[PDB]
This record gives sequence, structure tokens and C-alpha cells, in this order.
Amino acid sequence: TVAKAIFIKCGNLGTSMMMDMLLDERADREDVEFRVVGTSVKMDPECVEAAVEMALDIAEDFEPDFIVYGGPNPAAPGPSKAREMLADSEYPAVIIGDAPGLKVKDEMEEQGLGYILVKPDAMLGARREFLDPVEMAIYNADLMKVLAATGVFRVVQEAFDELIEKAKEDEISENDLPKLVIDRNTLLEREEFENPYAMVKAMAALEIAENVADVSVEGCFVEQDKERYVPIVASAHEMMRKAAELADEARELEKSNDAVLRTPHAPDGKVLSKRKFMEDPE
Amino acid sequence: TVAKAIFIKCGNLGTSMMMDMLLDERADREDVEFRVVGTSVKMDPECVEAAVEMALDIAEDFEPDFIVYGGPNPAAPGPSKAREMLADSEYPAVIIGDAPGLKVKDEMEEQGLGYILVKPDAMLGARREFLDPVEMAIYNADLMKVLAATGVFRVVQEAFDELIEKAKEDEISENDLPKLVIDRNTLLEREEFENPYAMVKAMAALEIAENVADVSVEGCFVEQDKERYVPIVASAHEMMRKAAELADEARELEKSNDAVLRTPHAPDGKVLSKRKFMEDPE
Amino acid sequence: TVAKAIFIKCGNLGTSMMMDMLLDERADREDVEFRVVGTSVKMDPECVEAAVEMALDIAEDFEPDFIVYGGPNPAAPGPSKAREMLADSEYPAVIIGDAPGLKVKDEMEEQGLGYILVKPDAMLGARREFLDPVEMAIYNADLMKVLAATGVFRVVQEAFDELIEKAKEDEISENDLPKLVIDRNTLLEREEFENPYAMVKAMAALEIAENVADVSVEGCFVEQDKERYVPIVASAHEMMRKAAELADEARELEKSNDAVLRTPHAPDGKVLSKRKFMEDPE
Amino acid sequence: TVAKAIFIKCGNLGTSMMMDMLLDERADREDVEFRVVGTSVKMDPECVEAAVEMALDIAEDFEPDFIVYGGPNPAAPGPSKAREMLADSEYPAVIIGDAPGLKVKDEMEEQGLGYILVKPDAMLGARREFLDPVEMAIYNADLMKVLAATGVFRVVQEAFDELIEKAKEDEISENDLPKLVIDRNTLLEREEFENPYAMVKAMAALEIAENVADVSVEGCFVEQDKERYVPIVASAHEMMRKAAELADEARELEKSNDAVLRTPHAPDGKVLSKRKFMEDPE
Amino acid sequence: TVAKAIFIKCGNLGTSMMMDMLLDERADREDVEFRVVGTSVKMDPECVEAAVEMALDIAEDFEPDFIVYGGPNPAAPGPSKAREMLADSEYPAVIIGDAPGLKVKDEMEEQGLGYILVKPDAMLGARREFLDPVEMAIYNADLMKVLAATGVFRVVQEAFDELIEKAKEDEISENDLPKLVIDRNTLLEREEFENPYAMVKAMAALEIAENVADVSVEGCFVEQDKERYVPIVASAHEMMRKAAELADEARELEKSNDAVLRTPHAPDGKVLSKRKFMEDPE
Amino acid sequence: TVAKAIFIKCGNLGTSMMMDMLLDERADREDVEFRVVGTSVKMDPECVEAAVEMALDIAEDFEPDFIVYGGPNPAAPGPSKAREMLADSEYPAVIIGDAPGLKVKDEMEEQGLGYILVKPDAMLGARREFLDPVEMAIYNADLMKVLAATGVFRVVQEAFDELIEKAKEDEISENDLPKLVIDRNTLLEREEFENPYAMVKAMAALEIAENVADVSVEGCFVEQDKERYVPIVASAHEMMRKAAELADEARELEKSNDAVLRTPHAPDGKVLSKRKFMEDPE
Ligand SMILES: [Ca+2]
Ligand SMILES: [Ca+2]
Ligand code: NA
Repeated sequence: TVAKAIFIKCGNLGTSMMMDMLLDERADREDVEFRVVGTSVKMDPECVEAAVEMALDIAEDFEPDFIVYGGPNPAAPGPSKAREMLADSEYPAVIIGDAPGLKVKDEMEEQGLGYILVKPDAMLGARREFLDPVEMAIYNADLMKVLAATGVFRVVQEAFDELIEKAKEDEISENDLPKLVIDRNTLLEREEFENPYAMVKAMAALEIAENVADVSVEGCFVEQDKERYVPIVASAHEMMRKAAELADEARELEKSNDAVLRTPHAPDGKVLSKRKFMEDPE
Repeated sequence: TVAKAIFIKCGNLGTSMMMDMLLDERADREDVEFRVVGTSVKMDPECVEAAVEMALDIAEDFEPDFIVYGGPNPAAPGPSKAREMLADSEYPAVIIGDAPGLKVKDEMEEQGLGYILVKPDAMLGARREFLDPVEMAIYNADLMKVLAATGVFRVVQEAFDELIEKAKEDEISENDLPKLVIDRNTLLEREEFENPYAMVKAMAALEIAENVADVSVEGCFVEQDKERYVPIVASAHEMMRKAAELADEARELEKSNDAVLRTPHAPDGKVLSKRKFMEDPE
Repeated sequence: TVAKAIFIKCGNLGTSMMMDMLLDERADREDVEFRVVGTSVKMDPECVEAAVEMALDIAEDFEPDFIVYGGPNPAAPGPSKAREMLADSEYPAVIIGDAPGLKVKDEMEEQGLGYILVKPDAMLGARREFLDPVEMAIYNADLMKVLAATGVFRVVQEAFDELIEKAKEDEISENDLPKLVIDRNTLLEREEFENPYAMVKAMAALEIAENVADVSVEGCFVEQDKERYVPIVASAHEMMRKAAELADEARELEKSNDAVLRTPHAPDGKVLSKRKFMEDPE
Repeated sequence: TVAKAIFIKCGNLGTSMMMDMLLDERADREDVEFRVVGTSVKMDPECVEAAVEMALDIAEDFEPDFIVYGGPNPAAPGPSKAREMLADSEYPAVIIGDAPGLKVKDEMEEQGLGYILVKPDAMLGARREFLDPVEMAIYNADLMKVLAATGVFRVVQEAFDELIEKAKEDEISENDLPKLVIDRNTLLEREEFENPYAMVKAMAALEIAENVADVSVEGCFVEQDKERYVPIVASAHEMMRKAAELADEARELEKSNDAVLRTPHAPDGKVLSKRKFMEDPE
Repeated sequence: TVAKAIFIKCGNLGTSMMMDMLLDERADREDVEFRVVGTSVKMDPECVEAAVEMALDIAEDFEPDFIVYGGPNPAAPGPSKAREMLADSEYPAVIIGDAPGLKVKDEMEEQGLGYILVKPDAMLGARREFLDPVEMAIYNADLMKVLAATGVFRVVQEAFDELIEKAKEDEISENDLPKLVIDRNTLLEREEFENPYAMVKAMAALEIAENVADVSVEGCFVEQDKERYVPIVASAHEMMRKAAELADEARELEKSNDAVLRTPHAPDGKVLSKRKFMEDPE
Repeated sequence: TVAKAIFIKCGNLGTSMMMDMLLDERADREDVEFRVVGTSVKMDPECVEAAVEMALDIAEDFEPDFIVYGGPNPAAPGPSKAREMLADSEYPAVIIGDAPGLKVKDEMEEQGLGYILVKPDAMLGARREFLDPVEMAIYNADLMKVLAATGVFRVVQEAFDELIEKAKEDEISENDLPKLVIDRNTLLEREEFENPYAMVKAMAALEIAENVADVSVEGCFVEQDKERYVPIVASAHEMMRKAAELADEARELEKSNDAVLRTPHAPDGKVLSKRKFMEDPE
């Protein structure tokens, strides 16, 4: 059976940027087919409607098993309109978002939607005097390192791989939809790291990453004096850079014990596992 | 006047992943509107045709001024199908690709296509024993850091901003389409870095990134013994990690002189410029 | 004139450890004389009363111009007794504390006490399974680096040097007593750093150090499962370690421009200033 | 059974700064009670005398089992007065000092004093043109890191804990007083590091720290031209900063093996021990 | 029996610089005696003939078992003259060189010469505007780190130790002469590294080192505009600096597992082996 | 005129290993010609006599203007024999050595010999259990980095370039011969570093490097228990590794200001100078 999904991307988060690719890292899965649509970085209600409309138009002929909407702040006007359209639709849907999405977590459950809210997927320092395209990309690189090397992306991979398997025995029910909130403490319930200091360095990374969001918000939405807000937003980016270095330190620790967890997909979609470098994944 | 474009993403490159977002880094441009479609990681001919078809379907109503196709290896069967379908459409089109795209550079010119071929946008170590989703994301984080902090993304940003300006006075002709090959030596014709060591560090980063591709190719397509190819692909990833460190080093040098170039967009899409941290961009 | 003060140390904070020594870094000031008393790490009401009583007993013959009480949490039972005793006494007094001291800020003003509340002076991960003497000392080393290299200790130095000068013209009144709250944003009102990236790195360090306190508090007072709280408190120490790296990075940036601010005391107590390595302080 | 001690602190050493705190790292020991008195950084005879007087004064009511004097250069005039007064008193006493103390080691034996002479507890670069309060604090941060992560502070904790246990059966004789000289080679007789490379790095750190003293002495007491002495004393601080990095590297090697020794006190004062992160100390 | 050899050094390579010393690292071998002659950095035909004539002049009385010629580019005019002269002589001879020596590999076999060609022994950025004595030495320090810490020097040591053993059993034949080409992939056939990430980091270092040569060649021999060639040659040196960092990182990983391979010579020349720091070599 | 010299190398020092190559870094000097002879690492009296005899034999035809003997410890039996032979000869001679050479400094002046004694050129940890060929090469890489990046090699370059120019006007007299002792404080009389922190970091590196020798000497010649001497010699190597890192940091600070001193030779042997990366040396 081939599971089918549409991913809708409006605005940008680290998680929404990678979410589809985490499911087919070598493009060799024979049990999935995806379509990805969006309006790039714009996430006003008009653009989001356009994005969802594209999805639903494609869905008529594509017949996806589920639809994923990903981007910043599920509580905002654009995303709320996506939640409304997708909840109304015939397709099971999952909302990928960040910490501001916690405001509408009960509402999403009421709407019959799944969610994965990634608290460390922090808003960047979006002031013109600081954030140009290069800086935006630098931040995203650091963030992606954090989300990957800490194990957060493996949490997201697993949630969708479970959903996909349910899709393969058809009708995914509301009870099958992910309802996850990911943060520093998520690592406490997992066995990502063989070395306890790699895990605590990864937790520190995630804490810092989550703390970045409040600094960005202060600099973007509260502070009005540029002599203050430019340094504030830039400090958030320095924090993210060091979160990434901690994530890197954690991963090097694992390397030192030849204990880096890898969980690749087989061509039939089965999630394999290994820890030793030269061990075949099984 | 609002420029419209559709971006098509099949497969993954560092450049293709970021290309649309580099043009509207704070989502505050009023002079652009984009649609993004694709088939995620899959870039076989059937997937690519489905992607291009989605794009052209949307184009009927959206009326883009140009269309961008981005992904690995323009010379491969899937991308070759996109090039012909795009070349045969009524829309001006640009192909974003990597070093393997040089093999069809003359063909693309004959097809009346633009291109941006990014030689440091190197193929990763795509063997199951090594590349899981997390490793894939870690590699992409390092690469993004390289392409951003070396100034490659600014080269791309500028090529598209120039094209967008032409789109607004409307007559985008073949002569207007970008025809760029980016590598280490690209930096020699730019003024990215105030500090010359920053520039040479960045050139080293790009050279290393470019050399990554040959290691990955050997590991994925030539070497057939896993006791050899797993170490080979893994070594490519260690190289990219150090390319990203050099890119970071270069950026910190610019910080030490308060000379980090920032070129943000104004709401009307004008590209602004600054070097000093507290200087307003203009 | 020779200014005289008694410093009372109950419990440990980075600022209270160093506060007296910041005022006479080479022991060559001829205009000050200090006594230091305390009960080491213990700050229960009984110990604190014993400490303050030692101070007041010495004060009879020493005749200090002011008395400083330093240590964790001004709102806690032990420190609350010291505030009560000092507010009752004839001596002007200043309370050095941390962020939990904010709860009794208005109370302290009503008591006629000065205060310097250092938000980044974060509680450590005080769980027996993790915190041994060596770890305690390690954390203190990281914290002292942060508070020093970010400029916090210069803010404290200044506040006391001003108070000392007022002591030297007799009338220390309640209006002369410091009323400071120090955090990340304190740097925005200062000219500590010649380089703006050094400043924002230092801000990031202070932000992280401040965030350490919440992690420690969660791990020490809220989380009851050791499988959880041991990793949590450890992760707070990993964060502090990186805050110290950031502060180091900032100082090295200043080195690179030969612009490290130094403000040493002359033998008569005047605070001198220099930036250039070979420049005489004046 | 509660052991009581008074600590006297005149001038500043890394070891004297932390000595009392290393004995009750979470303030939960129920078998100890301490008083700490001193004259801050000043250690001329009249200051040290005042300090010892405060101690003896408090002793009459407090009834300590022993008295500890800590600070620079036991052979200097001020500390020599402390040694004389303490030797003459009815209280067992221990002198904490640095390498210059070796000159009066036999004398202290003849006086019936204990001692802990810490050779890597190096004098800093005390020239006005270089040493302000911030630099002094940064040097202290690096030294504290060195003495803590090398295991020197654990040698000190143990000496005192053995002494405290003897105090609890009343019979502290002169034969029970510590007589330690601590340097790089001290690590060879210890079991501190599971990893041999961590041990040798720690050894290297302590060697560099010890050698700092010679550079400081040269810069402060021999060289008289500021064009030479300012760079000399600064070079000493750069050495200490790298000694601290070596000690941190060693600690990170222990974390890679999950073998970081921790020896926390129980509430009853028993010294517990563990290596694995998640294991209870016993 | 005492094996005797003459080493001829014209020009400089990392391998030629160290080759003799790798065979008697503490000068305590009783079974070898070497002479070293050369013309320093100059390797034009006239200089090389002079060097070889010095060797053969000494060889008349010294009676070496073999002769080694080491320096850059076996295929160049100077080295070609050394090959011809040595092939003609009565003495078995080995040519140490770099990747450009591959062009005359079959020729060397035909001449009855041995060779060790070290591809990562890359030409430096020899342009007057960049390469001064200090820069040359810095590059050599980085290269030496690479060749040593990756295990390349161990491969060279082994090759000569085998040849020396054959020298000691009177007859060296043409079949005993080494015929080695060393690169990144050489490590795949060895057991240098206990940790697989140390191995792949060492492979990355060797790959980058080998890629340096192409950048140097482009900068020295192809690019004729100084505005371009100076940055190009400089970027080659930045690449070798990071190759050395990777090599260092690999060695530290081995330290973290107490697994650093050591193969010292015994006084009788036997090559011993150990991994554990405190294990006697045997 | 073409100046001629013979370099004799017996044993190994960082300075002796590089000394001839520092004088002709690109092999393009037309005003010098060198011969290099030696007995590799062996420096017992018979070996050294053989070495010097080779040199004198060559000198009869080569007619050098001066002769350089370089290697460890001028005061040892082997080197003392070279000094005697060279002093007796018709050729001006310079002795390159290390700190132990200071013992025979006056003797060398009485002999009419020049010397360059490099105190930071420290003996390594030559115990079989630790020092294999690889470790020997690693140490030499670190030492070379220290001697190069601190500017020590530039001091040696200049001393020989002066002597060479005097050789070109026939009169090499005893007064012309270098008489240098190089150590940390040598930097104070130079203008090597534009940045004063680069200088002090370099001074720190040289201090540490010089301190290495005492540790090596303790481990190789005093300590007799291998449980002690193996760690001791290994710690010396850890120290040299950090000295190299300090030297690296110093050089990077110079890069951050575009102020790296370069002094290349012109083809006529004139020593040029520049600081800015893109400025021609003059
Ligand atoms: Ca056409
Ligand atoms: Ca007195
Ligand atoms: Na597992």
C-alpha cells in the first residue's frame, strides 16, 4: 500500500521546512507519495486560504490519506483559517507549529485536528536593521542543527511514520492523529542518547532555543526603540548559535562512544535502527 | 506592480530549499507573490512531470511572470523532463541546480532557460547505513551555514531580485534570464567581505563543500563494498561540518570589525545595504 | 578620609562572593577599610541572625559607614531576618541578592534599605546526586566568568564606589543607597563594549545565565522524580558553561580591537579608565 | 555531634575563597557549623591581626574545634603574625597558602600548625595598568576552574573532612593536622580520573598554573619598565585561561566515558561517591 | 646486523622532512645508521645532481643498503635526474614524492626504483605576496599534524622498517622495494583507529589535504592576476589548517577511549605496539 | 655574489629542522646556495664527528662562507665535539641549540663560535612507552607552529639573512657571528604583532613551550617509576599542544585586523615586508 499526503507550508519554521523530507531521506521509499504546496513565507489569511485551496484542489485527484499544515503560530489569523478549512474537510489533518500554538491546543482537539507543537522552534529576530536573507538563513542553519542533533526531528519522524502505517490500513481516525508538544523535557522520555551528558547538553540546547523565542518577541513586538531592539534581536541569534554548538557537542560525545543512533527507512517504509558505525541498520 | 513566480521543488538542494525565502526574509515585501509546489524528495520523471503539471495548472489562474525549478542534477532524467516542459511553456523559467548541471549548460541555453548552478551545493552521503533523517538534516544545516555565511545565498538573492525588477517592467526576455555558475572563485568578483581573511576562509569553505560532492559520488555510485563506502560517505559529512566551521569563522571576523554586510529588502522590494551593526539599511 | 564597611555573607551568590574584592583589586586603596563576616553557605534564620550579630558587635568598635548583606534570595526567611535587623540598626545598609529578591523590592524600599539584585546570578543545580563540591566550584567558575566578562561586576563596582564617595562626605542618606536591578538589558544603557557584537554576545550570556535559574528551580523544587531532576539540574550547568563561553567570546572580540575597558582604582580610590592595552589608566 | 570551625580570610587565593564552601556544598550538613571572618583583600600585619582577633573574639562563645587561616604567602609579614597568634592560641589551626609558603613549612611544623600549600594557586598579574576588578574576577574564574576540574579541590575537601571527623571524637592532636603540599604530581597518587588522558591534561593544567606564578612574580616584583611588565603580567593571564581550557577538556573526557567522579556529603557529613551520572552516591 | 641508508633531500615535502626520523624516534636503535644529505629547498637539475653525487661519494665508504631520494614531484626535471642516476647506480633506491609523481609511476617501476607517493603531501601556496618563511613553516606544521595524526607517517614507517629488515638478511631485491601510493582510502585497509569516527575524520583531513594541491597549483601555475591568485593560495592554507584540526579531533577521540595506537621501536629495531596509555609496548 | 653555507643536523630541534628552509622559502633566491648533511637523530660523539667530517670534506670543494651546526644541547658530548672541530676549522660557524646550551655560552664565545639558543625549542617526552614515531611527529608539528606563529622563526631568519649579507662582502669576522638567546621576552623587543593581545598570547605560548622542557627532563632523566614518568612526559606533550593553540589564536587576531606580518625574500635575497593581505611586499 502507498500512503499519500499533502504538506502545506505557509511561513517558515525549522520543523515545517524539513517535515516531509524526514520521512524519505534517500527518496527510496516505495510506500509513500507526497505533494508539497504553499505560499512561501507569507501567512496572512488570504495567502493561507490560497495555499489550502491549492491543496484541496490537488486532493480531488491525488486523494491523500492525510494533510499536514505547517508554519508559525497556529493561533494567528492565517493559520486559524487553515485549521478551519482543514477541520471542515474530509481529510485527516495535522498542524505543525511552535509554542504560540499552545494557546489553541484545546481548540485544535475540538476541531478534530492533530498537532505537533515544537517549543524550541523559536521565532527569529525579524527586524529589518538586522534580518537580511543571509542572517535568516544562518539562523535557520543553527536551528536545524539544534532540532536535528538533539533528537527533536526523530520525534517528528516517528509521529508521522506511525500515522503513515495507520494510513496503510485505511481510515485513520481522530484517535490516531498526533497530539504532541515537544520541548527540553521530551528528551527525558526517550532513549536518544547512550551518553547521559550528550542528553543533558541536548536538553540545554533545547532550553536555550526555546528561550530565544521570548527574546525575539521582546525585540520584535514589545521594544520600540531601535537602539534597544536591534541589539535584543541580534542577542537571540547569538543564543541560537550556541544552542547549535551544544547540539554539536552532544553528537560528538555519541561519536566518541560509537553510539550515534541512526533510524533510516527501508524501501518498504520500515524504520530500521542502529548505534554502531559499522552495524547494519535493522 | 507585483511580480509573481512559481517555485517547483523536486529532490533537495541547499539552494532550492531556501531560494524563495531569500527573497522575502520578513514576509513584508508588497511587490512579490509566490507559489511553491513539489513532490518532496522524489525526482524521477513521473514525479517531476506531476510537479511541473501542478505548477502549470496553478499558472493558468496565477499568471506568474516566471517559474523556477530547483533540485539536484539538471542532467538527470526527471530534471531533464522539467527543463523541456518548462522550455516549451509560455513562461520564462530558471533552473537551480548543482555541479552535475554543467553537463547540460549549453542545452539549457539552447532551450532558452536561465540557470543558477551552485557547485558547493554538494550531494550528501546517501547510503542507508549512514544517512537517516537526522543525519540528512545535520548535513543540510552545515551546508546552509556554508551557503549563507560565504555569501553564496546573496549571489542568488541578487540574481532573482534583478529578474523580479525586470518582471515588473514586464518584458522578461531570454536575455534577462540568469546564467550563473557559482563556486569558490565567485567570491573574487564580489565585495562580500571587508576582511580579506574572512574572504579566503569563505573560499576555503566553498572549495571544501565542492569537494564533498566527489566523495559522496565515490561513496554512493562507485564503491560497492560497504566496509569501504560507509566510511567514505561519513567522511564527506565530516568535511562539510568543517566547511561550516570555516564559514562561521569568516562571519565572526566580519563581526570583529563591525563590518557584516546586510542587504535586507524594503517593503517595496528595494534591496538595502549596511555594514555597521547600528547603521540603518539604505 | 577612610570609608569603612562591613560585608555579611550568608549563603553564596557569584556577586556576594566577589563584592568586597571588586572594590580593592590590588589591595592598594588607602581610602577604604573592610571587615567581612559570615556563616559560610548556611542562611537559615538562626545562622543569619548570628551573622548579623557578629557584624553589629564588630560595628560598635569598627564604626562602619555602611553594611552590606549578600547572598541568595532576599525574600527567604534567613535574609528577611537580616533585612529586619539591618533596617532597625543605625547603619545604612545594602542588600545584594538575585532575581527572587524582586518579590521584596518594595518592602526593601519601605525598610530604607539599598539593593542590588542581579538576575543572572542564578541558583545552581543543588541536588545531592549531581552537585558535589567540585561541581559547585565549576559552576561558580563559569558564573564568575559571565558576571565579570559581561560587565556586570563593573556595574556593582560602580554602585559601591559611588556609595563610598558619599560615605567620605559623611551624609549617607537613604537617597544615596543603590537601588539596582541588573539583567541582560542593563548592557543597553552602558558603554562597556566598543564592539556591538561583543555587547550582544554578552547580552546573550546574561540571558542564558538568567534562564539557568528557572531550570535549577524546576529541578530542585518542582520535579520530584530523580530520573528527571538529575538531568534537569545538569542541563542548567551545561547552559552556564556556554554562557561563560559567550562571555569569553565577547572579551576576545574586544581584545581583537585593542579596546578592553579597564577601570582600576588609584591608591586614593579614584576610579581610572583605559581602553588601549598600553594606555595608562587615567 | 557538630564540628565547629572558624575560617579567617585575608587577601585572596582560589583555595581560600572556596575552602569553607567545599565542605557543605548544598548547606544540608547537620554535623558542621562555620563562622568566617576576614579583612577582605588586605593582609598587612595590622589587618591580619584584626582578623585573627575577630576570630578569637568569636571563639570564646563559639567554641570551635579548629581555626583555619587562608590567604597568600604564609611567609609574608601579615600571615606570619597570624601563624604566631594561632600557634600561641589554644585552638588547633591549619594554614592554607600557596608556593611561597614552602619557605616557612618547617617553621609551621615547629609552631604546631597544619598546612595545605597549593602550588598551582598562582599569584595574578597585579599591575594597575592591567588588573582592574573585572580582570581580577576573570583570572579568579579561570583559576577556580583549574583547581576544581583538576581535582585539587577534592584533595582539599578530603583533608578537611578527615579533620572534621577527628574533631567529632574531640581528639584533634598536632598529628591529626594536615601537612599537604599540592602540585601537578599530586594527581599521580590519586584515583581522580578514569581516563589517563584526562589525568595528563589535568596535570598539564596544574603545571601551567604553577608556572603562572613565576611570570606574575617577574612582572610584579622584578621587571620595572611598564613596556615590559604590562605584557608580562597579561601573558600570565592568557596562560591561566589556557590552563582552564585544559582542565575543562579533561572534565569533558570524563563525561564522554560517563566516569565523572562526584563525592558529595550526606546530611550526616559522610562523604559519598559515584562515577555514573544516573547512579546514586554511596 | 646494522642496516645503513642514505637519505637525499632536495626541495621539501612533509614526508621527506620527517622520513628518516620516523625510523629512530628516540635515537636508541642499535640496528640502523643513516646519513642525510641535500641541497635544502633547491631541486633544479644542477642542485639535484650535486646532491646525488654527495650521496654516492659518501656511499663509497659508507656502503649503504639502500638510498632514499625525497622531495616534490618525481616527474620534474631535477627529480628525474635523481631517478636516472639512482637507477643506474649499484644501490637499491626508493623515491619519496607527492601526487604529481603518479605521472612517472610506471617509469619508476621500469627503472627498478621503489616509491612512496603521498597524495595528501600537498604543494603549498608559493607566491611571494603570501608565502614568507613564517607562513611556509605554519603550513608545514599543519601538514605534519595531518600526516602524523591520520596515520600516514605510520604507513611510511612500516614500509621502511620492512625494507630495513630485508637489508639485514643480506639481499634487497627489486621485489622488496616499496611501491606505495597513499591517500584518504589508504586508511580503509588499516586498523589505525579504534573509533570509526576518528577514522572518518582522519579520512576527511586527508581528502582536504589532497584537495589543497589543486588550489595551490591553480594559484601558482594557472591564475596570473595577483588580485585573484593571492586569495587563492591563501585559501589553500586555510584548508590545510582545518585538515589539521580534523586530524587533531580524530586523535582526541582515540584519547577518549584510551585507544591511541603507539608503535615504538625497541633498541634492536623491533616495532612494538600498544593501545592503552599505561600498557607496556610489546 | 652567491653566499654559500653548509648546515649540519644531528639530533632534532624545531629550529634545526627548519633553519635552512626559512632562508629560501620559495627556492627562488639567486644569491644563496646550501648544502645540508647529517646523521639523522643520532648525536653521540662518533656520529657527530662523522657529520662534521662530511661537512668539512664537502667544504673543500664547496667553499662555504659559514657553517651551521644545529641540534639539541650544545653542552652534550656529541655537540661539544662539533664545536671543537668547527672552532678549529677555517670556517666561521654558528651553533643552533636549546636552553641547555646556556651552560656553554661563554665557552662558545671563547671558541669564536656564533650561537642561536632557542629556549622554547623544548625537549620532548622521550620514553618508549609514550613516544613512538607518530607522537614524535605530532609534537614537532605543535612546536613548529609555536616557533613559527610566535615570530621566533623570523628572529632566526633575520639573524642568518644578516650573516649572509656580510658573507657577500667577504668579511665574516667573529664580531659578525650571531649571539642570540631567544625566549618569551624576545618578543618585547620586536614589532612582530600589531595587536598587543596577539603578542601576549604569543608570549604565553613561548613560556609554556619553555616550561615543557623541565617536565620532559623530569620525566626522562629524574623520575624512574614508569607509573609516574609516562604521565609526566605525556603531560609535557599536552602543554605543547596548548602552546600551539595560543600561537594559532595570536595569528588569527592578526588576521582579524589584516595585519599579518610577512617578510618574504626577493630573488636577489632582499627581505621584503608587508602587513596588509593585498599589499605587495616591499
Ligand atoms: Ca523558444
Ligand atoms: Ca597590632
Ligand atoms: Na537503541
